[PDB]
Amino acid sequence: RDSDFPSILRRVFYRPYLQIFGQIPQEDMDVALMEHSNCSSEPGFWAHPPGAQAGTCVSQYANWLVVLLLVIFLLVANILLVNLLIA
Amino acid sequence: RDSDFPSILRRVFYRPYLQIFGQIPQEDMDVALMEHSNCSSEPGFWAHPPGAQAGTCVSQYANWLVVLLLVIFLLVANILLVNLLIA
Repeated sequence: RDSDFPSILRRVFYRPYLQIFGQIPQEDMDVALMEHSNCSSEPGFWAHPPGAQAGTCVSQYANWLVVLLLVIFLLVANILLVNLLIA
Repeated sequence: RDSDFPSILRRVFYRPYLQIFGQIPQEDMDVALMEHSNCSSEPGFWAHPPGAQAGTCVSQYANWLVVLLLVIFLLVANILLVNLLIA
Protein backbone atom coordinates (compact mmCIF):
# COMPACT_ATOMS: atom_id res chain seq x y z
CA ARG A 1 0.00 0.00 0.00
CA ASP A 2 2.95 2.35 0.64
CA SER A 3 3.82 2.39 -3.06
CA ASP A 4 5.92 5.51 -3.36
CA PHE A 5 8.41 5.58 -6.23
CA PRO A 6 11.53 5.27 -4.00
CA SER A 7 9.78 2.52 -2.03
CA ILE A 8 8.95 0.63 -5.23
CA LEU A 9 12.53 0.97 -6.46
CA ARG A 10 13.83 -0.21 -3.08
CA ARG A 11 11.61 -3.29 -2.93
CA VAL A 12 12.26 -4.08 -6.60
CA PHE A 13 16.08 -3.80 -6.64
CA TYR A 14 17.68 -3.23 -3.24
CA ARG A 15 15.96 -5.93 -1.16
CA PRO A 16 16.45 -8.73 -3.74
CA TYR A 17 20.06 -7.59 -4.12
CA LEU A 18 20.63 -7.96 -0.38
CA GLN A 19 19.00 -11.41 -0.47
CA ILE A 20 22.12 -12.51 -2.39
CA PHE A 21 24.20 -11.71 0.71
CA GLY A 22 22.09 -13.52 3.30
CA GLN A 23 19.64 -10.69 4.05
CA ILE A 24 16.33 -12.48 3.54
CA PRO A 25 13.41 -10.65 5.25
CA GLN A 26 10.87 -13.46 5.50
CA GLU A 27 8.58 -11.45 7.79
CA ASP A 28 8.12 -8.78 5.09
CA MET A 29 7.25 -11.20 2.27
CA ASP A 30 5.76 -14.34 3.89
CA VAL A 31 2.17 -13.67 4.93
CA ALA A 32 2.15 -16.68 7.28
CA LEU A 33 4.71 -14.76 9.38
CA MET A 34 2.55 -11.61 9.52
CA GLU A 35 -0.58 -10.71 11.45
CA HIS A 36 -3.71 -10.76 9.29
CA SER A 37 -5.35 -7.35 9.59
CA ASN A 38 -8.10 -5.45 7.77
CA CYS A 39 -5.81 -2.61 6.73
CA SER A 40 -7.10 -2.29 3.14
CA SER A 41 -10.51 -1.17 1.91
CA GLU A 42 -10.02 -3.10 -1.33
CA PRO A 43 -11.64 -6.56 -1.50
CA GLY A 44 -9.52 -9.52 -0.48
CA PHE A 45 -7.36 -10.54 2.45
CA TRP A 46 -4.43 -8.46 3.68
CA ALA A 47 -1.60 -8.77 6.18
CA HIS A 48 0.66 -6.28 7.94
CA PRO A 49 4.42 -6.65 7.35
CA PRO A 50 6.45 -5.31 10.30
CA GLY A 51 9.26 -3.84 8.19
CA ALA A 52 9.65 -0.08 8.12
CA GLN A 53 10.12 0.10 4.34
CA ALA A 54 7.59 -2.61 3.52
CA GLY A 55 4.16 -1.55 2.31
CA THR A 56 2.59 -1.80 5.82
CA CYS A 57 -0.14 -3.86 4.11
CA VAL A 58 0.26 -6.62 1.51
CA SER A 59 -1.99 -9.06 -0.31
CA GLN A 60 -2.10 -12.73 0.67
CA TYR A 61 -3.89 -13.99 -2.44
CA ALA A 62 -1.02 -16.07 -3.88
CA ASN A 63 1.69 -15.76 -1.23
CA TRP A 64 2.78 -19.35 -1.90
CA LEU A 65 3.95 -18.04 -5.27
CA VAL A 66 5.93 -15.31 -3.52
CA VAL A 67 7.63 -18.01 -1.43
CA LEU A 68 8.28 -20.13 -4.54
CA LEU A 69 9.73 -17.09 -6.32
CA LEU A 70 12.07 -16.51 -3.38
CA VAL A 71 13.18 -20.16 -3.59
CA ILE A 72 13.82 -19.86 -7.33
CA PHE A 73 15.60 -16.52 -6.89
CA LEU A 74 17.96 -17.98 -4.30
CA LEU A 75 18.67 -20.96 -6.56
CA VAL A 76 19.33 -18.83 -9.65
CA ALA A 77 21.31 -16.02 -8.02
CA ASN A 78 23.11 -17.37 -4.94
CA ILE A 79 23.99 -20.73 -6.51
CA LEU A 80 23.98 -20.61 -10.31
CA LEU A 81 25.19 -17.09 -11.13
CA VAL A 82 27.84 -16.91 -8.40
CA ASN A 83 29.32 -20.32 -9.24
CA LEU A 84 29.20 -19.51 -12.95
CA LEU A 85 31.16 -16.33 -12.24
CA ILE A 86 33.68 -18.38 -10.24
CA ALA A 87 34.13 -20.74 -13.20
CA ARG B 1 28.12 12.04 16.96
CA ASP B 2 29.78 9.42 19.19
CA SER B 3 33.07 9.80 17.32
CA ASP B 4 35.56 8.38 19.76
CA PHE B 5 38.76 6.98 18.27
CA PRO B 6 37.92 3.30 19.01
CA SER B 7 34.39 3.91 17.70
CA ILE B 8 35.74 5.44 14.50
CA LEU B 9 38.15 2.54 14.02
CA ARG B 10 35.33 0.06 14.66
CA ARG B 11 32.92 1.64 12.17
CA VAL B 12 35.71 2.10 9.60
CA PHE B 13 37.22 -1.41 9.67
CA TYR B 14 35.33 -3.93 11.81
CA ARG B 15 31.75 -3.38 10.61
CA PRO B 16 32.62 -3.41 6.87
CA TYR B 17 34.75 -6.50 7.52
CA LEU B 18 31.77 -8.29 9.06
CA GLN B 19 29.60 -7.23 6.11
CA ILE B 20 31.69 -9.69 4.07
CA PHE B 21 30.32 -12.52 6.24
CA GLY B 22 26.62 -11.64 6.08
CA GLN B 23 26.55 -9.18 8.99
CA ILE B 24 24.93 -6.18 7.33
CA PRO B 25 23.43 -3.73 9.89
CA GLN B 26 20.97 -1.84 7.70
CA GLU B 27 19.32 -0.15 10.68
CA ASP B 28 22.62 1.54 11.64
CA MET B 29 23.39 2.92 8.16
CA ASP B 30 20.05 3.33 6.33
CA VAL B 31 18.28 6.46 7.59
CA ALA B 32 14.93 5.28 6.18
CA LEU B 33 15.08 2.49 8.79
CA MET B 34 15.74 4.92 11.67
CA GLU B 35 13.54 7.36 13.54
CA HIS B 36 14.15 10.97 12.54
CA SER B 37 14.99 12.91 15.70
CA ASN B 38 16.41 16.34 16.52
CA CYS B 39 19.43 14.94 18.35
CA SER B 40 22.01 17.35 16.87
CA SER B 41 22.35 21.09 17.35
CA GLU B 42 24.17 21.40 14.02
CA PRO B 43 22.06 22.47 11.02
CA GLY B 44 20.54 19.73 8.90
CA PHE B 45 18.45 16.62 9.42
CA TRP B 46 19.51 13.79 11.71
CA ALA B 47 18.34 10.29 12.60
CA HIS B 48 18.94 7.96 15.54
CA PRO B 49 20.55 4.58 14.76
CA PRO B 50 19.55 1.93 17.33
CA GLY B 51 22.93 0.19 17.41
CA ALA B 52 24.96 0.39 20.60
CA GLN B 53 28.24 1.19 18.82
CA ALA B 54 26.69 3.43 16.17
CA GLY B 55 26.97 7.18 16.62
CA THR B 56 23.49 7.49 18.24
CA CYS B 57 22.90 10.30 15.72
CA VAL B 58 23.78 10.36 12.01
CA SER B 59 23.27 12.71 9.08
CA GLN B 60 20.65 11.95 6.42
CA TYR B 61 21.90 14.45 3.83
CA ALA B 62 23.05 11.93 1.19
CA ASN B 63 22.03 8.59 2.69
CA TRP B 64 21.20 7.27 -0.79
CA LEU B 65 24.95 7.44 -1.42
CA VAL B 66 25.57 5.41 1.75
CA VAL B 67 23.18 2.77 0.40
CA LEU B 68 24.86 2.85 -3.02
CA LEU B 69 28.27 2.51 -1.37
CA LEU B 70 27.02 -0.55 0.53
CA VAL B 71 25.80 -2.05 -2.76
CA ILE B 72 29.16 -1.40 -4.43
CA PHE B 73 31.06 -2.72 -1.40
CA LEU B 74 29.10 -5.98 -1.45
CA LEU B 75 29.71 -6.35 -5.18
CA VAL B 76 33.45 -5.66 -4.94
CA ALA B 77 34.21 -7.64 -1.77
CA ASN B 78 31.71 -10.50 -1.45
CA ILE B 79 31.64 -11.31 -5.18
CA LEU B 80 34.74 -10.06 -7.00
CA LEU B 81 37.53 -10.41 -4.42
CA VAL B 82 36.36 -13.75 -3.00
CA ASN B 83 35.89 -15.35 -6.42
CA LEU B 84 39.21 -13.93 -7.60
CA LEU B 85 40.87 -15.54 -4.58
CA ILE B 86 39.16 -18.83 -5.43
CA ALA B 87 40.54 -18.64 -8.98
